[PDB]
Amino acid sequence: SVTQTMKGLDIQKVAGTWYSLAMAASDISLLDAQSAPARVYVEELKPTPEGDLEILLQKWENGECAQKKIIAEKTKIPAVFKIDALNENKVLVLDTDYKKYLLLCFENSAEQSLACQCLVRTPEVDDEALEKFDKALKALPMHIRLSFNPTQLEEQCHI
Amino acid sequence: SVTQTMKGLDIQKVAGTWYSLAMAASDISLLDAQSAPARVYVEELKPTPEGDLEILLQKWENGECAQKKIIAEKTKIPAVFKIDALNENKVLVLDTDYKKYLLLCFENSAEQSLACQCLVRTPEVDDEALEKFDKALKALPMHIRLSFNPTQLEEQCHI
Ligand SMILES: CN(C)CCCN1c2ccccc2Sc2ccc(Cl)cc21
Ligand SMILES: CN(C)CCCN1c2ccccc2Sc2ccc(Cl)cc21
Repeated sequence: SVTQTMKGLDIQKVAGTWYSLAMAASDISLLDAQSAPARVYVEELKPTPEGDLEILLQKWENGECAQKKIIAEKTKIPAVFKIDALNENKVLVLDTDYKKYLLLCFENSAEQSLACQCLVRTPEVDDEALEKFDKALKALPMHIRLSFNPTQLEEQCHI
Repeated sequence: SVTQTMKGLDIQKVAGTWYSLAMAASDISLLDAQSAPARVYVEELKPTPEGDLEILLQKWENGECAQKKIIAEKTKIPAVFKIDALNENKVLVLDTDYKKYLLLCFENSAEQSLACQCLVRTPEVDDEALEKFDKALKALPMHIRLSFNPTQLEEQCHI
């Protein structure tokens, strides 16, 4: 369970282009296949004026790379947003420098499905951002991790 | 490319029961699906009197958990065995204490497919054996890692 958040977060400053450089999850089944439920590739983060967080992403669904937009609503905690659905889902922002890397996790309640990503601003392998990611995950019950190469990061659905 | 071998290896002492507690590989495609080519679950290591290494394992193939045996022949290097096939495949033993953990890698030539496992003697999560595994992998170009839980380790094909 995630007890690492970004103190002092300014969300407006996370807007723009992102790349899902690596991903990790609590169960193998969340990331194993091409259409696994947590295999989501972030494209853009779009904070709303009201301080909500629109997420633009790609997902492989029935043989193809589909585009999706979801909205995570603000909460009392600056680093935590809620996607109301069949479940209470939370987006947690763990850490960021705004200009290079952002670590975030998604979690529901059930047991608890948890997936986290290291997002970066450019199609480049950032070893320092990846160290910070592994550091964060040491405290979490993860059983699968994937990372993409720069070629893949320029393809839809990282193919 | 693997430049970590077990100095002083006595193979005869690796015989018996093993469990594939974690696995890592150079390409996502080698481990991603249930029937991915490197998704192999070790059952037993059986050194031959002549110093070859028989490997008993399970593999999910066309909807089912199949049993297989393969033979890796000795070489001039005690820690390196060869499986002659369509490719020159090597089994490399990186480290072991014989009684708890064994790290090993499999590699071919092409680019180079590489997969490594942390094997343990019991259906138990060995954090020290897993630290040694991550340490070993730091030097290798891995892009997917999986680890199993004790329930899974007692099921065929870790289902
Ligand atoms: C789009 N939908 C298939 C998944 C949305 C919810 N979602 C999520 C929620 C709870 C646990 C794990 C995940 S994976 C994930 C990765 C990226 C994003 Cl942006 C959202 C999620
Ligand atoms: C049985 N066959 C599907 C795979 C045999 C060769 N094999 C292998 C070789 C070169 C690169 C990667 C691998 S994965 C693997 C994992 C365990 C074992 Cl024991 C062997 C292998």
